[PDB]
Amino acid sequence: ASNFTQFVLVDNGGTGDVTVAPSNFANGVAEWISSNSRSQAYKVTCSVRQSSAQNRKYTIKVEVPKVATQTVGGVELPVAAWRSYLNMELTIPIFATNSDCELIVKAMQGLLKDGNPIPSAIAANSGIY
Amino acid sequence: ASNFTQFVLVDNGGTGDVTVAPSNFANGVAEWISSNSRSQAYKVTCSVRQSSAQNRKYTIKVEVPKVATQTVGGVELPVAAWRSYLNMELTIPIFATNSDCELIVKAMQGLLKDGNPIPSAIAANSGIY
Amino acid sequence: ASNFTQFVLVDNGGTGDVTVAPSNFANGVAEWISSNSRSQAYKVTCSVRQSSAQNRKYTIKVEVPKVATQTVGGVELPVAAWRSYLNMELTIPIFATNSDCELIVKAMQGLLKDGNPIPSAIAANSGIY
Amino acid sequence: ASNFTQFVLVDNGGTGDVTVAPSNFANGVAEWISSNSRSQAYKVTCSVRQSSAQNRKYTIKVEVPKVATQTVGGVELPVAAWRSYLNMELTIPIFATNSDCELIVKAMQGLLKDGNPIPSAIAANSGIY
Amino acid sequence: ASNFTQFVLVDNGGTGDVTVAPSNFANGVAEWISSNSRSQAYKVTCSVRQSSAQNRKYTIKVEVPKVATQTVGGVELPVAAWRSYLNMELTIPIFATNSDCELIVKAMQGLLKDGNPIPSAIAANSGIY
Amino acid sequence: ASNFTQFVLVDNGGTGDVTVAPSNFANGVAEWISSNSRSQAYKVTCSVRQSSAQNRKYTIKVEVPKVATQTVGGVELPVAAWRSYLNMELTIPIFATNSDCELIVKAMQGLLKDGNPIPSAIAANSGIY
RNA sequence: AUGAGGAUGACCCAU
RNA sequence: AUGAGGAUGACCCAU
RNA sequence: UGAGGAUGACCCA
RNA sequence: UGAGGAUGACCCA
Repeated sequence: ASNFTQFVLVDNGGTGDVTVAPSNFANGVAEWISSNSRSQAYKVTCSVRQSSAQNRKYTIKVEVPKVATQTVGGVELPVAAWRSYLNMELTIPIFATNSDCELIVKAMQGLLKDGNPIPSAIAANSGIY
Repeated sequence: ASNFTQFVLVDNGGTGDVTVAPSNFANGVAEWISSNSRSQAYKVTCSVRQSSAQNRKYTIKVEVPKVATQTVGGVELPVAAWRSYLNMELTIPIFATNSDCELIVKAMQGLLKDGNPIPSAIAANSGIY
Repeated sequence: ASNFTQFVLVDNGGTGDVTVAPSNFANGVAEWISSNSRSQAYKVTCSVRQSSAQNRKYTIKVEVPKVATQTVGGVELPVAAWRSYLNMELTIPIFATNSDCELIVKAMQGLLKDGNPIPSAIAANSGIY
Repeated sequence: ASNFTQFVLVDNGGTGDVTVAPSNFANGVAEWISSNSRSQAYKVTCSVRQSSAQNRKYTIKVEVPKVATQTVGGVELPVAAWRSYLNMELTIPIFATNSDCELIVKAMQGLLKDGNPIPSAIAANSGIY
Repeated sequence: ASNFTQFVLVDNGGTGDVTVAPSNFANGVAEWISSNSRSQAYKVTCSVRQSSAQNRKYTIKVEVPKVATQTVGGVELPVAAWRSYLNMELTIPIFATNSDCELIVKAMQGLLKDGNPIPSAIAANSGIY
Repeated sequence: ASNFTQFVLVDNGGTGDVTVAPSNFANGVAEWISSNSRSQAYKVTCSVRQSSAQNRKYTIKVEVPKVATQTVGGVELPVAAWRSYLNMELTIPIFATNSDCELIVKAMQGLLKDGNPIPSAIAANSGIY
């Protein structure tokens, strides 16, 4: 089941959706980027490895561009001022079955669901209170 | 207001749903745990820090346990066979507006949506190909 | 949600009630103080820590002041003639479920219920006999 | 007259109530134990001493056991899987009158009354937040 | 009386008012920010501590954005050129009663009232003369 | 003009109003005191300095006294039981226009307005919760 | 320069 | 600060 | 650990 | 004294 296909990263109900597509596969690290310059693109990378004898580990990185007052195709410096970096590390014991793993995916989905604490804090430039 | 509220971490259609509640805010680290013995509980922690002069960093951690009943010293104890750990760090520039942050939240949601590449690989115990 | 709120420490019918309110939550130590002169105020502090691999430990402290006025050089100040110090430590293994914890709390409330041995000895400047 | 009597430590309606009864009063230390196996019993001890010239100090201790059966070599014994330990010290100046003492007792009962911050945190395996 | 609620920081008679709302409570330090990027937001933080045996101390910090020629949602450097920092430290002796403290609040209100020397000097980019 | 004028520091409706007047400008520090013995007077000081190449810093200090009559050496002297100290530093960039500065003054006024969070906490001898 | 550093208060301390 | 560094998990390691 | 003291988030064996 | 540990009337600084 080849899963290295393009998908919708940011969904705005069909209109203004951000699609990210396969762009690199060097070293088993899969990469997806949006149709932009690499300085203003949405980037996603993913890889898996046996971190130790007892665990496997997925490393997922996401890069999101600052859009407000952005100049499409322009040179915007400093780079650090225009990009956000998401860095995810998922450690799963080798005993985890397919079912166990489905549960783990759901926990991640639940964590970021709309209206829940964490995503609400992030979207409002806040912390917890 | 107050975003420090309980929420559903694992959704199984209102039955066997893993719901998590606020349990501690000591040292600026917001904590949530499920109704279980501290040894078998799901745990979620969050904290925001001004990592740099121009950055803010969210550090989020989730612990998914595999519940079991061990028999140490010929006695039964509620324990965890093993634990899966999710570790994410999100660095956001201070110049990001609320709408810029909403864009990051949506990207994270789209990333883990059912059927998309990454959650599919994780749930099937495989890599991206 | 939040339990770091104001509450009635001493209940005297509805009036003369001593209420203690949040004042500080620095370094994992929550603190409650009663209104007016800090010098004549009631104080309550609380904290929890993983005392060891299997134990979590609560450290609770209460201070009951003896309100008085100090005159010196014809200058009077609101002070506490003296203070009574309550100091308790509660150790709970990580295997304790919410039910086990509820039982522990009932034990503490029973220990101090009116008419029982200990609260009666204390209330009468006495010991056991 | 005597306050070294039996009393209800844990109140569960009228049945399932945990009663603790006198067992020993050696060396100024009063001790109460619940019926049946000493190994699975609840324990409460109390003592008072002149800690200094101006202070008298009460030292109270409670033990809540986790009842369980231990099997070894096919030989089972009634034991406590683990124990929760309550430990409190109350210091009271010799100037405190019976009224002052009654106030101190109300403070302790208020601190642990249902719904209040501390008994709620404990009952839920939580801290303050 | 939960006082950690939103309030109007800059009042322009209903039209164009700047409201600041709860955004963080890490370490007992309360934080309020306006609905902006954190680089252009109005920020307010407050905390209290026992500075010494004789005093308590409120530390209040306010950050005000430079608005003239501002680009909403834009990246404006250097940060020091676009922000003003207010740093307040209020030391109150433990003997101060609620009344004493009300007087202290009034002194602060009087200090900054319209038409008075200090606020007039500040609003006109002047000193005293 | 000349903004160095007397003003009402504490307003109690034209009766018992603490009014403060110009008393010294030595060393670039504007001083105001109330009509009292220098030992029992309210004191307000202000000074502006070009703290940096691109900053100006206002340093404001207010002293609220608790008046009393001490009897040193068997003689009566007008003195202060204790003093409360307000210490504020305001750093404003040189690029701030007059309208930018008016915005800072309004923020400080809104901050201390009756009924708002901070002045409420201070007047009640509590923290923010 | 920075400190939710301290003060008796136009001073002191740490970096 | 950086690591498709590790973990028993608000900790540890390398640079 | 302490039926160790305390001017109580400190101190002693 | 200790928001020091405990197999809780013991033990550590």
